[PDB]
Amino acid sequence: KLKLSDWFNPFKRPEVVTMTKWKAPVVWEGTYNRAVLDNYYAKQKITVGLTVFAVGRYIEHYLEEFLTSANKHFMVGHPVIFYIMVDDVSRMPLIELGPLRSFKVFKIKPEKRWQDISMMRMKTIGEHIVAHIQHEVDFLFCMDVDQVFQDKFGVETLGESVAQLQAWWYKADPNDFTYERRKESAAYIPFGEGDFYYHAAIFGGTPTQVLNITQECFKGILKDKKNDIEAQWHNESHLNKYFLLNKPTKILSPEYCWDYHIGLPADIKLVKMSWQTKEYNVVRNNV
Amino acid sequence: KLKLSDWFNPFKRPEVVTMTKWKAPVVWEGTYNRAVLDNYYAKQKITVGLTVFAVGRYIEHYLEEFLTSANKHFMVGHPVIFYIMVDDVSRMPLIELGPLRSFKVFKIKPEKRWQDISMMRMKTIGEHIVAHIQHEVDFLFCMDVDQVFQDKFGVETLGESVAQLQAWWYKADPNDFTYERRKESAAYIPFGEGDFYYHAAIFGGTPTQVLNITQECFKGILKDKKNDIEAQWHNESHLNKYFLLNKPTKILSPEYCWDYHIGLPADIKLVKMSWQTKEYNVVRNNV
Ligand SMILES: CC(=O)N[C@@H]1[C@@H](O)[C@H](O[C@@H]2O[C@H](CO)[C@H](O)[C@H](O)[C@H]2O)[C@@H](CO)O[C@H]1O
Ligand SMILES: CC(=O)N[C@@H]1[C@@H](O)[C@H](O[C@@H]2O[C@H](CO)[C@H](O)[C@H](O)[C@H]2O)[C@@H](CO)O[C@H]1O
Ligand SMILES: O=c1ccn([C@@H]2O[C@H](COP(=O)(O)OP(=O)(O)O)[C@@H](O)[C@H]2O)c(=O)[nH]1
Ligand SMILES: O=c1ccn([C@@H]2O[C@H](COP(=O)(O)OP(=O)(O)O)[C@@H](O)[C@H]2O)c(=O)[nH]1
Ligand SMILES: [Mn+2]
Ligand SMILES: [Mn+2]
Repeated sequence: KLKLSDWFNPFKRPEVVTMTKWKAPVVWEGTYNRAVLDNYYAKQKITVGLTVFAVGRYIEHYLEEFLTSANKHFMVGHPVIFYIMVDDVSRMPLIELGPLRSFKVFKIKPEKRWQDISMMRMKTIGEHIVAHIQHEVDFLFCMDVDQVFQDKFGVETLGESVAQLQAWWYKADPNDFTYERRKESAAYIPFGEGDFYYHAAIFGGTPTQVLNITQECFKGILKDKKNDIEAQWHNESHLNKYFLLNKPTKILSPEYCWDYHIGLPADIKLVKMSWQTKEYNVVRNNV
Repeated sequence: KLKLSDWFNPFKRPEVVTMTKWKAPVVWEGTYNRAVLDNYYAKQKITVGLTVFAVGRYIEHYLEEFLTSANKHFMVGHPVIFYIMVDDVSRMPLIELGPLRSFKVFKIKPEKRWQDISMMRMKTIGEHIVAHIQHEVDFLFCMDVDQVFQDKFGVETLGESVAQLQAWWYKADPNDFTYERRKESAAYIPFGEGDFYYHAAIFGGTPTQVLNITQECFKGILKDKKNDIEAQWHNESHLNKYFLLNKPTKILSPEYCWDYHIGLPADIKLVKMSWQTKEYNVVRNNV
């Protein structure tokens, strides 16, 4: 049986938060023993899934860069399936995949508002988990397309439910977090509450956990609609409320999703994934 | 450990050849216990590969029908990877895949002669086995594109080296077989020799065996080129020579690759795959 101490050493990064009050690890560069985990998971013969949505001009701007870097860096040494959700398969970029990568593509309906395109992902991911993903993989990650893998993103990131620290807020106090603060929203988090500010651009877990994450978020999204309210940061608002009520068993450091517009401070030792520069004028078709 | 008698009962089909003189089974409808094999192989967590080439007009004519039918019928209930080799990846038709199916596509060089397009597959298959396929699957089939799955083609077909009985010749006397009969060819088989006439449209096995099948065949092809000779039926002449020397551990009946131009006689109880009708005038550009 795998124990935390087998692979995780918090003392290697004493200058950062490495453990939660519910005893979940926060995975920083230097703290993980990947060789130990690679072996353990190889014996279990795991497969890892990754979902990514590209609707509209997100395809031309981000899909190729995301997939090319994911092929190179994501869960290397283990079978991986990329689940690619696009509104137009004819614009799908043509890329060669390396050993232990395969893919499958689904044509989805494009929603009118980008806000709904972004939020409907929660419904769609859940449907695919029930239909097929639960039968195909042991762990799943669900990611935004507007980012690029920069270095190895491996088995150290795997857990039951996995959350990402948003790069701009990891050192901030909870009362400074851009949580949804309107009590009328299902995503509401009161001042005086909250552990961390999680980024919606990366989350994961077992198919069971990810289905619950996505079902609960989508229920909140739908309730808000009935109450004529839309959460400030959409999925992220709902995701943060979810991870407040149901604590993640693993958190990833901002090294796993870093914004270079911040610069590069001392705490960030080796970037695994970086944000693409925002291009809303082009890639979005409404305010 | 799996035994032949666990899943194979020759006495269900007494009117046809069910065993070879080297004690390999000839798999006919009614002889196999798929439920037993499905459970055995699921406990082993096997993955099955399938290679398919479509170069030139073979893409528009055959590829979509091949893949749609393969998704539906090939190794159902087990993870499958379709390996798709095309000269024009933009012409590759995209279909939705069901549970436990995924794929990956490779752009290949189109050879000038259709004879070399066909024969080069041996070299190309071998390269992919070494590069990735050996790490990805437990068993591999290699198939022509100009055919379509008609019913379940499952784990009853798996084995170390697997050969297909050519539908027109299965009852024929070996000295009527269209073996290469010129002693100058590497594919030469004399009169007085031969067990069966195997079809080049389907062959399989473990990546180790398939590599040896394809390397040996390609060496014969290249030797012939140095001697200014081309084997009468190309890959198939060489494949027949190979299986004479290195006997298949499993043979599939003509039910697994049936030509409806023959009609449907009593022996063919359930067709798993049918030949597409020959359209050489349109799909081939030389000789
Ligand atoms: C300190 C500060 O305000 N920094 C902001 C970033 O928060 C902002 O990133 C956006 O953050 C929201 C949640 O607040 C959400 O995660 C968005 O996806 C993300 O883009 C950034 C945008 O460029 O600007 C900084 O000034
Ligand atoms: C008995 C007889 O002559 N049958 C032929 C078939 O052999 C022939 O099929 C072709 O056979 C060659 C090997 O001889 C090779 O396998 C080809 O791939 C295959 O198409 C068929 C052609 O339609 O005609 C029959 O008459
Ligand atoms: O019109 C859209 C809007 C969003 N998305 C998907 O939803 C994700 C989240 O949207 P976005 O990245 O724009 O939100 P942000 O991170 O910028 O806040 C994107 O990465 C895309 O995968 C999309 O495909 N088309
Ligand atoms: O011009 C060609 C010739 C052949 N092939 C591939 O090679 C296989 C063997 O050729 P073919 O089926 O025409 O041989 P046959 O079975 O008719 O004798 C085909 O099924 C294709 O997969 C191809 O893609 N383009
Ligand atoms: Mn994003
Ligand atoms: Mn053929």
